[PDB]
Amino acid sequence: GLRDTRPGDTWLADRSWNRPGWTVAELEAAKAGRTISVVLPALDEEDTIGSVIDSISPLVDGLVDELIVLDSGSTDDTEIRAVAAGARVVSREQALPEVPIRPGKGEALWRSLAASRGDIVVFVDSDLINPHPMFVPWLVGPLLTGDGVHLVKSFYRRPGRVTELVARPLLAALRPELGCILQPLGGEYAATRELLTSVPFAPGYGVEIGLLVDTFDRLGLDAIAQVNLGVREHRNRPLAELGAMSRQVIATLLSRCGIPDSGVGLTQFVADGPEGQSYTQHTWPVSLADRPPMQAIRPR
Amino acid sequence: GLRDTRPGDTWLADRSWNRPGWTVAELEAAKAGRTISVVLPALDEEDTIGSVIDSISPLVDGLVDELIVLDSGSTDDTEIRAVAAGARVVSREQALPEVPIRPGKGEALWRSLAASRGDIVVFVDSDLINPHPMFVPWLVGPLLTGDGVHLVKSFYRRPGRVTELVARPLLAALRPELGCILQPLGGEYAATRELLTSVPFAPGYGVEIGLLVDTFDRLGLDAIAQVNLGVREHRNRPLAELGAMSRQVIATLLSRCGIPDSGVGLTQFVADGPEGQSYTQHTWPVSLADRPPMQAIRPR
Repeated sequence: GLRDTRPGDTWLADRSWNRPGWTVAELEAAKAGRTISVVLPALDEEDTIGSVIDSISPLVDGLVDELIVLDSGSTDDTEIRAVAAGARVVSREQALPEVPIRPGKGEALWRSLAASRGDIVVFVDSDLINPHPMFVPWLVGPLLTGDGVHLVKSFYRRPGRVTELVARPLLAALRPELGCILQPLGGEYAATRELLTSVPFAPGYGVEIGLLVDTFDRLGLDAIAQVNLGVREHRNRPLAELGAMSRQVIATLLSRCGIPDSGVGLTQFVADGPEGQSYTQHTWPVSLADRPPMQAIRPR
Repeated sequence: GLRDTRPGDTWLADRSWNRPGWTVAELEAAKAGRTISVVLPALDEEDTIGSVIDSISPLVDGLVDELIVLDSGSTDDTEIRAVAAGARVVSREQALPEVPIRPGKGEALWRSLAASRGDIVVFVDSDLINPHPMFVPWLVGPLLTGDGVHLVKSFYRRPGRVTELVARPLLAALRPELGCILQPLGGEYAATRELLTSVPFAPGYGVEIGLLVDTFDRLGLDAIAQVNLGVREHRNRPLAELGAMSRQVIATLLSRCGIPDSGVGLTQFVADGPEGQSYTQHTWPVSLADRPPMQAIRPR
């Protein structure tokens, strides 16, 4: 099982595994009228985004029906670079003009539901480095092989601190059946539109874990598969942000578990100097505000 | 306040500060009949323990009435090295022979209450490197200057991952008034015996945060002071243990907050190789079992 795993392998809930034998052509044939959107959330990702798009471009009008970059207020060259590589770029405003924007990653993913039309939506972060072209096929695989899977999470080898110290231990504590999930915070995952538009979306960095727990709570572990992506490189998230990320993962998880979170942000005390003679006090915002199911806003 | 702080400085709850002007002699005079124990919990600390003891030895029979190493089942030379440096060594068994031993740090600190007699107890970890001789005087300071302080936590400049990503964000969420606590997990702190023997002790790595929250819940923030220790070096805790530590901090904190923790330990999935072709599954134990107030077991 986890003693012999090759990129593409699928772990189902009942501890059973599957090693896919389809070609991308064969996968495309298995769509059976269903459509697939790929969504790349992006915020100031000009160095890496073209490369990510390039790894997926070759599928467009084949396995992948549409490829969308959801631009979350970039001020660098993210937009023009994405267009040049052949992706459709949609801003937060364009995705859903009739709702004011809130900050954070979750907002962008939620808005991408309104911008996309695929019966299946695959999310891929636009800060991946050298992403394997099979990422998307591997993620859609368990969805097209009809066995009641609605959400496909990925796992991978880092060529993790908030995952290993915050998300996974808090899941053991509060949703222990989800202890089998190797990468609960991972930005590479696929789900059915029917699932995605039926659940609230957590704000900021709470989005991935929010979706995992909501899916589990509503459909059980059987609706969730995990796919080995193998080695996955990406850009380093800055170390300063990790406390804020942890705080938001906690807020989201507590809220899903029915535990009142204070809504008070993390105050970090940053030493001004090596002697620890003064500290700068930096309070990061945290949000308890989900977005409602997209079916409540822009229903199909 | 935190804009100009020198080792020794005390932050009280009402955001007020104090810069101590006493000599160690003057502090000793202020004891007014009260006694002071220093307790060094130790587990396989033969390289560092003599040095720690040496930093405190000069106070014994003066400010410090007794210095005890609580040996938690060392199999290296911790015991003989501590004796050679002039500390009294007490095993878990010797401290409280009539109660079976449970594993973990909290057990050792709890048992040290039975082994010690001081009206004030100061805890100092035996894996400090080059600890400043004033650590103990600085920690006892706010206790001897009678203003309703019962627990003195320290803060310091690291010359932190579970503190910064787990303990402090979870405190913001569940006990936001404790957001002002810079180092909630720190092993250097002092408290009155009346407090220490009146509260349950959390197991394993939950002990420090358990005491902080119990004190806050019972006596409010006014009973808690923080003292700047300045730069504090210690030995690196191995990286593999951090998930288990986080899991226990979570269990302890949830339990104090009235939230049912599943009691399921963290399962870590450790890649066997760089390709992520197999994973080793390692499940760390977690405990939900406090020890009762020592007053219920070996009352004074």
